[PDB]
Amino acid sequence: LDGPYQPTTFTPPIDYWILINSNTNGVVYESTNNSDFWTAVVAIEPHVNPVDRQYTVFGENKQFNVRNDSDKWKFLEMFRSSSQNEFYNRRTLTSDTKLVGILKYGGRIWTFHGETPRATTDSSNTANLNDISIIIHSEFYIIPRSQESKCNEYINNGLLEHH
Amino acid sequence: LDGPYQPTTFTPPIDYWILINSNTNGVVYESTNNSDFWTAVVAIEPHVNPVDRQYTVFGENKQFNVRNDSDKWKFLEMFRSSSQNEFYNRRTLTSDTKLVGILKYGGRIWTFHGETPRATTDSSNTANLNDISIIIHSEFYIIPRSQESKCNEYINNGLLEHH
Amino acid sequence: LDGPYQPTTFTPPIDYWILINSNTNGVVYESTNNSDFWTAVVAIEPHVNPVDRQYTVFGENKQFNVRNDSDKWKFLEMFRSSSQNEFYNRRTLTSDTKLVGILKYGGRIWTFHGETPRATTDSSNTANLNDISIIIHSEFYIIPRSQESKCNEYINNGLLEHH
Amino acid sequence: LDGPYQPTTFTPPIDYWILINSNTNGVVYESTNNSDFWTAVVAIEPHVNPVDRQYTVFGENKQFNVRNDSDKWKFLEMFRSSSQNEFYNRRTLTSDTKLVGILKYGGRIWTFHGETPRATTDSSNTANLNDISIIIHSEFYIIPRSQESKCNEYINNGLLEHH
Amino acid sequence: LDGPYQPTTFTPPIDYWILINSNTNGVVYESTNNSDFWTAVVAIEPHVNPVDRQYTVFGENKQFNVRNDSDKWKFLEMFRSSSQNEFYNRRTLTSDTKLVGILKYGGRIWTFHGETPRATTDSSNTANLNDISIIIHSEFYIIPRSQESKCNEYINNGLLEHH
Amino acid sequence: LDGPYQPTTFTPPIDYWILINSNTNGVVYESTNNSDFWTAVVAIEPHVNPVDRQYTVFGENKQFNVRNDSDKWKFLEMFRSSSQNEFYNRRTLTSDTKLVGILKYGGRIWTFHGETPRATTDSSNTANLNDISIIIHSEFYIIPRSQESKCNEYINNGLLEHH
Ligand code: NA
Ligand code: NA
Ligand code: NA
Ligand code: NA
Ligand code: NA
Ligand code: NA
Repeated sequence: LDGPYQPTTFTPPIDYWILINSNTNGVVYESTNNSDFWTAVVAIEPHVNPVDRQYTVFGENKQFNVRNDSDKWKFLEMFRSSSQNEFYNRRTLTSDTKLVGILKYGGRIWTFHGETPRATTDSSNTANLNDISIIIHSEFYIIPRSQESKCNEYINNGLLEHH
Repeated sequence: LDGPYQPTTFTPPIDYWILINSNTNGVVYESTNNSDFWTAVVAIEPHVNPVDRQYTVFGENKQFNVRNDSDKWKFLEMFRSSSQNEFYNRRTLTSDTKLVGILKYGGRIWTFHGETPRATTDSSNTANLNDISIIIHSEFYIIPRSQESKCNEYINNGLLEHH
Repeated sequence: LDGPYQPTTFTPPIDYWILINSNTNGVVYESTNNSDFWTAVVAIEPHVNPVDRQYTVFGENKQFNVRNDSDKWKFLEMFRSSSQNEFYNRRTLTSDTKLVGILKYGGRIWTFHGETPRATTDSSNTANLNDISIIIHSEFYIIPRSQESKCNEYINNGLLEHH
Repeated sequence: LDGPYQPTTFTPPIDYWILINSNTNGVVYESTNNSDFWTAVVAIEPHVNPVDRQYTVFGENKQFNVRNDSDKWKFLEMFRSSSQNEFYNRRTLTSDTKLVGILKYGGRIWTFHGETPRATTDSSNTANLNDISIIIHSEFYIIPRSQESKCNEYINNGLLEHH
Repeated sequence: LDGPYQPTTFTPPIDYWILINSNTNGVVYESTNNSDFWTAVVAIEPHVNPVDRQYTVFGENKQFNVRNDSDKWKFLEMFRSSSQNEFYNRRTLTSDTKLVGILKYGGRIWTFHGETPRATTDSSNTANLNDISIIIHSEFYIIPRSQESKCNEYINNGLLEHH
Repeated sequence: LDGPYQPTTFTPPIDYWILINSNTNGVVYESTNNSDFWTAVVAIEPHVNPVDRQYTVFGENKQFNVRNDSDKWKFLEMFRSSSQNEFYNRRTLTSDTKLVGILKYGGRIWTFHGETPRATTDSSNTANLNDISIIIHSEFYIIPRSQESKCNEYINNGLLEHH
């Protein structure tokens, strides 16, 4: 397991899973290529009634209507396809492991969505995969896509050394 | 909030809470003055039947019989008063926040025990408080004892920026 | 306030102010996209008569005729629009706070110029804003453009927690 | 020049100057052996009328009456010889370089006091020099006492690579 | 000498030598622009008979037939010009200093090859030099190309402060 | 394997091997308790005729007559039992792996001496083992004494992931 690495801003390499360990109910990461892909993940603690919360994403101050009816944490993918388009909750990962993953591969961005321990992967298209950089607000790990089933196991069951 | 700080080994200052954010089911920290105080905390994931697990603590390979009948994580304080005495589970913090705290103050070591969100503080005596250093295996924070009620709130309810 | 961060080389995100705290009379930062924008800032201590000083900028050894008739520090923006064009002092920030700022936004690079506490912002055009990376030689901070008035206050009056 | 090093807590080695570069008007460092020596340095920006400001020092919340009638920064050594004794401004370094130095040597703690560029060294006695650790709140450097005249030059004239 | 810097992933600036100090017989670095340039260097310890070893490069699991008949270490440049083309050992640096260098300059990637202390530089062409980033698995240094003869001296004779 | 860790100054925990990877012909580490134990290791490159070289050790400027008639590196333990006693070459580790080890255990300091791949351990006595801190000038690792045979294998054969 490569990591843990402290919060930083960098352009992740293609074909590597970025496994982020969220530690608070704020902005988990900000990922964009500044042309056609903007994704910021906000973490919602369990049992949150519909509320407007303010988040700083991509240098802007945005308001999101968020909620969480579950016992688990919810990580909301806020997406827009242009700097002028409005953010919307495109995907959600409901998790008690607090692990979030993002991968650049095959001209697409891959993340985990659904509910642990049965979260699965999905893709978003982009015309500029190379320029996708990320601002990671928490500790994170780097896993080669050749070991994705290990990343899948971490996303759904958490980081465990003992069985 | 002072932090987060990456895992390290140092002698913590007196009158400051060390708030450690555990991220796996291994050794959370190792604290000793090498004279009359040894404490290592091991993290047990939820729903673990009685099992013998091996841990490396203070350079030695030790076997502990651990269990967890709860939905929450259990952080087991393994204590001995001399390098020849046997470790025993002195205290336990049952938590879903995965936050562990240790403080050097008033000639004593203070930690949090019980079950969140109602965990409380306890003390252990020592004749050498100054030589107590720690090996921290996870991200951690530093909180002055003047802000202990904030540390108490984090231990019991987790790190939250939004309300 | 995001920081402080140790000296590093990275591609700063768009819409964030990079606030750099200079600590010596050398190269403060080097910023280029390798196509049409090169800016290196050199710091001149107070009361420097006209003198030729040598600086390593973008891997090259360059000589600049610098001076400072003021009681304050002078941060000289040395700019060229191509790797073959000659550097020239395009802008100057005269400051006693030793804080320098650079922002990528709206297809332009923004910096602070003038004299504290009345320094203002200016822009430089570029056809490739995304590829602008920076080599920062000192501690620096990251401020969202939504909080630029706070960055303006720091540039002109320094970092103050107490009023 | 050894450094710069990011803020940390450690036990400095004997016979080395710790040269700290203050960056705000807060607590610069906290140094104690927990037996007979407590020193915390607070930084006062220029032109401050007599005012009560609150500082967190050694985990406690203390109020200090501070002032600065000068154009330069003032670094106030707040000292007490026991955890029950009251802090008092024992020494002051008036500086425009914002560099502060502390040295453990010959059974004593040495710092710089006076006004730059003519600041000189002074000593404080202690019965336990080995247990003196420090919480450094800013970037700092390490200089062997064999090169103290270089540390003296930095304290009084600042860090300069060019002449 | 700029460094040492801990292992990281970043886009190196043009006109700077990246001098990497290998510390094990694994992947030294991975460099690609994701369009027409892939180079991963694997380190072979002395006296290795022809053997198939597995390496994780660019997130993929690859098998390389490697050997080393020499008393010195061999650093094998495994290159491909497209994600579908097969890796092949394009160049080799036989060294007892364990120092490896890569430079982006003049639209080309430059490395050191041959046998120390007479290793020389070579170039590889690319249509996208700006997007070449690197995953460095060991401590590394940064040297301006204006001081390449110093980098040459390090590559061939090692890092020496004393003569 | 715990590490690598960047150069730092700290008090190593008892019962852990500190495995230091030397990268130049200078001071490898400085270890003392300031009462009865001083050890600084200097690295001598291969084929050095008898020469006086200057080293900064424990803040003092000292001259050592060093030599190396071997093809391998020599790491010289310069020891004194008091701040007034003269340094002398107490032990030497002749190595082509450039790995140096120091351990605090059983009231003694343990290091590796001899010639790789047959270097063995030795002990030095001290009345104050707890106050022994170290200034490490290179990357280093931490190995529990329960895994000393692994540390022995690294000291004598180097860090190898592949067989
Ligand atoms: Na979709
Ligand atoms: Na008890
Ligand atoms: Na202009
Ligand atoms: Na006095
Ligand atoms: Na060729
Ligand atoms: Na002996």
